Amino acid sequence: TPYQEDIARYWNNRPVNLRLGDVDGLYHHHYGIGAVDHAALGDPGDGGYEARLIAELHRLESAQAEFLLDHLGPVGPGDTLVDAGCGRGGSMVMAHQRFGCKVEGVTLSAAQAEFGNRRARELGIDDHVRSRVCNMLDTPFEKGTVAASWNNESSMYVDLHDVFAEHSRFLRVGGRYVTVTGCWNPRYGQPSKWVSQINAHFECNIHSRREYLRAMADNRLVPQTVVDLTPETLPYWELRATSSLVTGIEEAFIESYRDGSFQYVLIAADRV
Amino acid sequence: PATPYQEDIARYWNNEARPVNLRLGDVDGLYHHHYGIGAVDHAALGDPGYEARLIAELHRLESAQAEFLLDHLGPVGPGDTLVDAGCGRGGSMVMAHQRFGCKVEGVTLSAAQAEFGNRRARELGIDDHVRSRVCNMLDTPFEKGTVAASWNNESSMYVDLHDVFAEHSRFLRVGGRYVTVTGCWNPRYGQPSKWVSQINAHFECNIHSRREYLRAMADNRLVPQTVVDLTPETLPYWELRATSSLVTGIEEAFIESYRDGSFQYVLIAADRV
Amino acid sequence: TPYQEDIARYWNNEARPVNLRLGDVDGLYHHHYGIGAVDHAALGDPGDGGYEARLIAELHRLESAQAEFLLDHLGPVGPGDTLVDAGCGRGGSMVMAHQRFGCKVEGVTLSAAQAEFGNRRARELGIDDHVRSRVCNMLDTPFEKGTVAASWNNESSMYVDLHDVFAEHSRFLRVGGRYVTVTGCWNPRYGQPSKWVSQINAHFECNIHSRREYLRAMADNRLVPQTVVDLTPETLPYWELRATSSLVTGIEEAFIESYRDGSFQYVLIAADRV
Amino acid sequence: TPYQEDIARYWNNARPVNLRLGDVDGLYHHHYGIGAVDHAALGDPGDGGYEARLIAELHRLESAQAEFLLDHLGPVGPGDTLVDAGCGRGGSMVMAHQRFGCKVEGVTLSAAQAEFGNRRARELGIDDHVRSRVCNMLDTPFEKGTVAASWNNESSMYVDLHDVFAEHSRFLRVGGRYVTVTGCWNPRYGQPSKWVSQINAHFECNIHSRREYLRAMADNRLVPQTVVDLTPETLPYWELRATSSLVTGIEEAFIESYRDGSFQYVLIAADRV
Amino acid sequence: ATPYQEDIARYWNNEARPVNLRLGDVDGLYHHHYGIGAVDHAALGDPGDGGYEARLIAELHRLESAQAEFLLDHLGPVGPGDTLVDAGCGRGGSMVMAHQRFGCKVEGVTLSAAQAEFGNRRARELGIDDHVRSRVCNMLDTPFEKGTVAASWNNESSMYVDLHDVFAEHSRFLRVGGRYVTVTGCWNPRYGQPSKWVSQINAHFECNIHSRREYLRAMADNRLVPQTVVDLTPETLPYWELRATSSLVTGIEEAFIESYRDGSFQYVLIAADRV
Amino acid sequence: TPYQEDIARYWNNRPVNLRLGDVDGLYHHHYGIGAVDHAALGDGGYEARLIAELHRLESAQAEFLLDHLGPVGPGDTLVDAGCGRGGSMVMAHQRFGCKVEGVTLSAAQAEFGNRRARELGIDDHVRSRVCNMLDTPFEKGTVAASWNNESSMYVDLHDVFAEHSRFLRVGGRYVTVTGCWNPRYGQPSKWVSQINAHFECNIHSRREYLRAMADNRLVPQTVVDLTPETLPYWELRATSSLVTGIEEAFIESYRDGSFQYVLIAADRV
Ligand SMILES: Nc1ncnc2c1ncn2[C@@H]1O[C@H](C[C@@H](N)CC[C@H](N)C(=O)O)[C@@H](O)[C@H]1O
Ligand SMILES: Nc1ncnc2c1ncn2[C@@H]1O[C@H](C[C@@H](N)CC[C@H](N)C(=O)O)[C@@H](O)[C@H]1O
Ligand SMILES: Nc1ncnc2c1ncn2[C@@H]1O[C@H](C[C@@H](N)CC[C@H](N)C(=O)O)[C@@H](O)[C@H]1O
Ligand SMILES: Nc1ncnc2c1ncn2[C@@H]1O[C@H](C[C@@H](N)CC[C@H](N)C(=O)O)[C@@H](O)[C@H]1O
Ligand SMILES: Nc1ncnc2c1ncn2[C@@H]1O[C@H](C[C@@H](N)CC[C@H](N)C(=O)O)[C@@H](O)[C@H]1O
Ligand SMILES: Nc1ncnc2c1ncn2[C@@H]1O[C@H](C[C@@H](N)CC[C@H](N)C(=O)O)[C@@H](O)[C@H]1O
Ligand SMILES: CC(C)=CCC/C(C)=C/COP(=O)(O)OP(=O)(O)O
Ligand SMILES: CC(C)=CCC/C(C)=C/COP(=O)(O)OP(=O)(O)O
Ligand SMILES: CC(C)=CCC/C(C)=C/COP(=O)(O)OP(=O)(O)O
Ligand SMILES: CC(C)=CCC/C(C)=C/COP(=O)(O)OP(=O)(O)O
Ligand SMILES: CC(C)=CCC/C(C)=C/COP(=O)(O)OP(=O)(O)O
Ligand SMILES: CC(C)=CCC/C(C)=C\COP(=O)(O)OP(=O)(O)O
Ligand SMILES: [Mg+2]
Ligand SMILES: [Mg+2]
Ligand SMILES: [Mg+2]
Ligand SMILES: [Mg+2]
Ligand SMILES: [Mg+2]
Ligand SMILES: [Mg+2]
Repeated sequence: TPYQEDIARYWNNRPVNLRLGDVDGLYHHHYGIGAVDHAALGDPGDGGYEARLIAELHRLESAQAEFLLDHLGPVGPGDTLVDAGCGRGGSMVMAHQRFGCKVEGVTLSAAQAEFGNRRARELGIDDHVRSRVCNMLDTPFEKGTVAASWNNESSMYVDLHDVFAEHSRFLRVGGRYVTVTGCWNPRYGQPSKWVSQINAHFECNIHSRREYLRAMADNRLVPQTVVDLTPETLPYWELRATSSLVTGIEEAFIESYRDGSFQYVLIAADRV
Repeated sequence: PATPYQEDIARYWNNEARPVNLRLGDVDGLYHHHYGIGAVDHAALGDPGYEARLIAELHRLESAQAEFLLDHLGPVGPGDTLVDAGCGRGGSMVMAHQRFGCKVEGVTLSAAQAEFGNRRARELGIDDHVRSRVCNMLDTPFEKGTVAASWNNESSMYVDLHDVFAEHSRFLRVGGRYVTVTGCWNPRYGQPSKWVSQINAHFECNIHSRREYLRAMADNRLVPQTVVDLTPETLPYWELRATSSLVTGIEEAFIESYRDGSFQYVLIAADRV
Repeated sequence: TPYQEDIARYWNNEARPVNLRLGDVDGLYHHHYGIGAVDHAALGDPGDGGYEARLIAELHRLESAQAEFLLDHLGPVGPGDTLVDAGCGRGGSMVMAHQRFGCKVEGVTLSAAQAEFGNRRARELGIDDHVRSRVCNMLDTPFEKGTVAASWNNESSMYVDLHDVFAEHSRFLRVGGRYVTVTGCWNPRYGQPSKWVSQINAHFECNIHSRREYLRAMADNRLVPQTVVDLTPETLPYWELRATSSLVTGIEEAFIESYRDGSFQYVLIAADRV
Repeated sequence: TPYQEDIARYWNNARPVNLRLGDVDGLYHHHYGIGAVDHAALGDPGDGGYEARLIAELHRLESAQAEFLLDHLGPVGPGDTLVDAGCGRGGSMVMAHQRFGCKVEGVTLSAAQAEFGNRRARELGIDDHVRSRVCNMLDTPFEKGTVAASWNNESSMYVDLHDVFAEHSRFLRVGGRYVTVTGCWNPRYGQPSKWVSQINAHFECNIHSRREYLRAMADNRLVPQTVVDLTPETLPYWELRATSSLVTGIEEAFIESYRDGSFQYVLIAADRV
Repeated sequence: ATPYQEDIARYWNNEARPVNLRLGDVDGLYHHHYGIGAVDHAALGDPGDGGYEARLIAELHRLESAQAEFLLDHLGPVGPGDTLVDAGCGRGGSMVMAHQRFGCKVEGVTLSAAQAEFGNRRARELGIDDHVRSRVCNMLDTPFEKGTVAASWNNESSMYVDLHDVFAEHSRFLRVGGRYVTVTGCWNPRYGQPSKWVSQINAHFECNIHSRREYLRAMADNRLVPQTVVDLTPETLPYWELRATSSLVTGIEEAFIESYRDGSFQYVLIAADRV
Repeated sequence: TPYQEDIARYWNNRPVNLRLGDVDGLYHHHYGIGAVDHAALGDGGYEARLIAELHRLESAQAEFLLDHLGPVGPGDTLVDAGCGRGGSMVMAHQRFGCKVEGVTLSAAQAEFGNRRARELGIDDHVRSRVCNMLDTPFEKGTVAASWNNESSMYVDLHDVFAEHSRFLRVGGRYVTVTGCWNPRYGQPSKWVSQINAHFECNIHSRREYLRAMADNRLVPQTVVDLTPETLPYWELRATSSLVTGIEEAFIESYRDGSFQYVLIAADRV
């Protein structure tokens, strides 16, 4: 909990995030994947370059969010979805618009919760999409009532075994769990300074790919897909590294992705 | 002669050389005892109006997946050593060497397949790099952490997952890479469907669930880097083979099980942590 | 579930004479096999018209014999105790159990047909208020924690995951309670499942486990075996006799042969809920 | 080891209730018996040679269980090797050899018992097949999977179950057979009753629960083939011994604990998978 | 429910040993453990006095209340709103001290209906019966709700149950971040196996002593991370040697003293956090 | 291994360390415990006296560690996982007169250790060598006692304890002084993460230490929190000029209890 408060007294308090959500209305708090489109990007000497760069970055960010939903498997309007650490509800809205089902979000930031519902009412879907302040480790959802859940870059803030144990609980048998995250590669040995820098920067705790796989195995979660998206997210960062929205953590990511001490992966497992 | 089962599973491959695996291995010289992946080039194939071209197409797909497997062995130099658990006739071994120019140690229960492999190995003039030998993949002679990469290309249904991965984990160097292409019944389905059981009775093997594969690896310091379902890629191969005359009579079991999702063809590449 | 949905359809139909014509002479319809020597006396000679009629009786006797043998390992059980039958079939064992202990006997099966058949026959005996079968997955039963005095799996554990099934029994089973199971498992001493075993799996569309899995699964679920006996020699007679009858289903060989070379074995395990 | 040290003390030190029985067959056993008592040929207290007949009866029952144990070692030829963890004076070892004519390696902590065993072994002219040696059953010199069958006849209460079974599992050949006759407190009872604790304090040992035995075996690739409770078979032995004059003063603890079911005498025969 | 406990309950439903009651009278606090800390021989003047034995009982009781106090020192911060649990509370000696020191709720649990009533009886006298309460119940299956207990402990009562099951329970009703403490005697795994001395103690109290190894592993398997692990053998030795010369002797003094000497048995204290 | 190269580099490549080693002759790469000799310290050559005080505290904890190695004769062998420059190794030998095998990833530290070892004329008893503490050459159960003095944050707990448990004799003694984030706090606080990024290491939770030992036949005999004892050391070092810039992270984390300095001595069961 003492750490939980650290996270709450954090997210309840950037440009590189809001200005992008300002274009679509979809506010994301994760990273992008995909080939940069230097077509619509234009050159650095145009009256509205930075404006086009923000659009490109946001596109990539919405791109991975969409990519995540592709692994939630078949899901009808009667099913319920859970978003552990939903942020401002960006992914939640997309999910609903795409499946027209119930989407329950959960976050530690009362600010993010309200922001999500606020934006939810505007779209007139507040009765299907709802964010609430709650710890993803102890959620109110009943056993096996959720068709699919996921963690889009929010698993570095909690204990893997405990979090997957929860998902496994409220997740229906045969249900689908997905997660996009950054984990230090066990093949490298131990967390490199780069990774530690990212932890100190976001005040989180990155896990190894080994922990992710073992944690899932110990919680009746059998991976159906395990793909390394590092090559897909590299473009996003290198582009963001040249912008002015830079937060100062770009190097840590780019470098760690380069030497392979850190990796961006996606895992979709079944609730067996 | 480890166990009574491995006596039958050994006598099997020692006394069984079907046309569907030889006639194909003939076109190249590389003999394969597994299945293929990828789309079918019907253009260059033509219609049944041919059989010689069909064998080439089937063989292409089979060599295609073998190549696909090697793509997941990661970087490997001429100084590294590779192990092939249940190498069969050495098809994959030859390709591996030609592609990396390193040592390739194969291991099989069939003395026939072993000799066949080395025989063909001498012809290519690589017998001093590529070598097959009669031995149980569960108790191999390779020393601890001396192997750069190993794999199981459709041969893990003949042994206990924990024991086999435990062995690989042993002789495999820290940071090494392990890969495996296999067919496992989907735990999402519940239990092995009749189709799967039919395949077991046909090949006298024991197919595992995707759950066992993942847990077994986790219990043996094997962290999966890639886990892809190749069912959609292998379907074409079977449907085509189903129309040929090389048919062995197990085509239906595969096609059907792949269809209803009770059985799946997957590829897993994990690191030796 | 997709798999279980398959076993439901399988049994909803069935109607094998080798199974009904035997439970007719008693009302105790069993869907398992039998142990014990053969009473060739009451058997007689094949050159008789009522021979087949006597063969069915003999086979049924052996089948009811093992069912009785199973109950012998449930330990002391009074009229106030509750018993569970994972995969009860038509209720053959359930009726015997009640008649023998006069207690509650809750059965559970995937076949709605078998369920109704069981209750139907249950009302005839006038015990429907003590013996009841219901359509439900033995892996997720409605019985409350530690309220069951004893439960068992009479040839039905090949249709589910051992850890999950024993975990359930361990749940609703009272501390100190007794669990029993009669099943066929491939002997790990042999190495791997022989073709014979695989043939049996494909035939019944099931999934036989190794004796190793049974023991480990129980150990991981607070189930300590009190008795572990190999009944292969006791069930052999049953099969060899059935192999000569006309009720033959075509899987007789697989069993006989696998039992012979020791790749497959018929065992009974009775463990305590620690 | 400090424990083993003083467990060796005990053993380097001759109960009449032990030697006097073994002096009738040359079969020096150090355990208890099973089987119903033959009152007829036993005798009536109203006679002189009664006690002499009682010793014979008790010894018979003790050799009876030893024989019963060997019945669970499965097939074993003259070429096979057997191990006796905590062999005592070699009683069971001699019987084993005479019955299978194979190598029988014994191991004990008591140098006295070792020499006694070999001494008696030379007399029978089998010292080149049957041999006892001072060594800890937890760290034996036998090579991996070279033993056809091993066992613990009332000697597992002196060591850690996981470690001891781990050892047996090591030197035991795959498919080999392990057997053990012992007394363990029934987990069904809850915890060790005073009776059991009294037995521990008496023999300076550490009785385990039936739960530990089963779990320990499962964790060491030992799958039980047979698990039978011999309490009813050993009761007669004790009740008879309770009336004799060889009484050591621990008879009650056993009889009572067997009665209330807090303690049980069981036999377990498992395969080395 | 269960043969064994069925006994333990019967066992304690008799008790009445003077080496317990005469020592609990001097103060009003009725303990059922042993003491720690050096002995004040000076306070035990002219052995040839009608008051020596009276002073010896006071000294022994002091040492016994001393360790009880020492245990509470490891319960960490605890306010009047928190709830504490005493697995195998005995007559409530430690419970009363705990409350007087923290003024919070103290739930005790024992198998002896006699000890339970005695505890509440004495609890009403102090006028704290609405905060301190003992009840007949198995510490392995307690009625307390999940994570509602701020701190719990086992003061020499863990030898009567299965470590994994008991710690699993504590871990259940114990709040996340909560504190668990336990003072007990366990045979040192460094010695090998339970020496006769230990077995004698088991047969004497009809219990089942565990190894320090089981304690540590059992806790690790139940989300209980030890913050402190101290061997109090040297601190409890004085208590026994003194008690060995008294007339309250129960006949188990030697087993303890000797086992503590050769190191086959040890008196330890463990304070872990509920992670 | 790739990570090992990083750490190797780190060490092959400070004054606050060697300066203090100049006085006694012992070179420690850890920290100190115990109260400060506030009086006899100062308020001209103040800095010279401050270095002596800091070094005293550092040698103090090193000594404190050896106190938990239990009885050890001249015939016994000791292992120092991540020995650094051999400071603790020398003290150990001078105190027990036995064999002291050290192991480090830095060839520089290894040679420095042996160099200094020859000067004291004990090179035939005390020896440092370049090797990974996870895969040491020592034979099974031949070591009487081993330890990790602030070096366990550079390796996997299960693997490292598994090794110690291997070469360590049954009944042997293992000790370790380290900093671990308190699981009671929840997760690693920024302070801890800052320390990781600073030393390029990976701090573990007290939970991992205890579980890892339990899984490797290592039963803790003593578990004491030395945070209050090491606080003085840091606050004093925070005012000196040897400051490396990581002082705050430590002091603060120790304060809010998100990070703790503990000592664990377990037996090889
Ligand atoms: N323990 C926790 N319980 C619930 N939510 C948390 C917890 N820790 C962090 N979070 C939230 O997880 C989210 C992580 C963010 N990167 C947002 C992820 C979100 N999927 C998005 O795409 O925006 C933030 O809202 C954090 O506040
Ligand atoms: N237990 C075993 N140990 C070693 N080899 C085995 C074992 N079981 C089966 N095999 C061999 O593994 C191979 C399985 C075949 N499907 C061939 C696979 C081979 N990788 C190929 O693609 O040609 C055959 O050579 C089997 O004889
Ligand atoms: N998952 C399941 N849940 C409930 N019942 C099942 C399940 N799987 C199989 N069964 C039933 O288990 C029974 C197995 C049969 N051999 C009957 C066993 C029964 N004890 C008897 O001897 O009559 C059948 O009724 C199956 O339908
Ligand atoms: N750690 C040990 N290693 C080897 N033997 C032991 C050990 N501890 C006890 N023993 C022996 O275990 C034996 C137990 C006796 N009851 C003899 C058993 C023997 N199987 C018999 O049938 O007589 C004694 O000879 C002990 O010396
Ligand atoms: N299974 C059990 N469940 C609950 N309490 C038990 C159980 N077994 C023993 N006890 C209690 O353990 C207690 C141990 C006694 N030494 C009292 C300890 C108590 N902390 C005291 O200081 O008095 C006894 O009061 C027993 O009643
Ligand atoms: N894999 C490794 N094998 C051996 N040593 C290592 C390894 N990783 C890190 N280290 C050592 O970790 C040590 C950390 C130092 N603080 C040790 C100081 C030492 N305990 C002393 O007080 O002198 C460095 O000296 C490294 O040499
Ligand atoms: C997909 C699965 C589960 C494969 C198991 C391994 C196996 C029996 C290979 C045989 O291939 P083959 O090429 O030697 O024989 P076939 O003639 O059938 O191609
Ligand atoms: C140990 C093994 C292999 C058990 C098989 C369990 C099973 C499916 C029994 C059905 O018997 P049944 O009596 O209903 O059908 P049949 O009489 O035709 O065999
Ligand atoms: C748990 C069990 C059965 C322990 C028995 C230990 C034992 C055999 C002790 C002495 O040998 P002995 O039994 O030959 O001597 P005695 O018959 O005089 O007790
Ligand atoms: C240290 C160990 C193993 C204790 C277990 C036995 C126990 C609960 C003693 C305390 O009770 P008590 O104080 O009433 O007993 P006694 O009358 O001997 O003081
Ligand atoms: C969690 C903790 C405390 C880990 C220890 C990290 C470490 C190597 C400290 C000593 O460094 P050093 O002595 O080489 O340099 P410094 O002068 O900073 O102590
Ligand atoms: C993948 C990892 C380790 C994430 C940890 C940080 C986090 C939860 C979000 C970062 O994106 P953001 O949009 O919320 O913040 P920013 O884009 O400003 O970095
Ligand atoms: Mg962003
Ligand atoms: Mg082929
Ligand atoms: Mg039938
Ligand atoms: Mg005797
Ligand atoms: Mg007392
Ligand atoms: Mg320093």
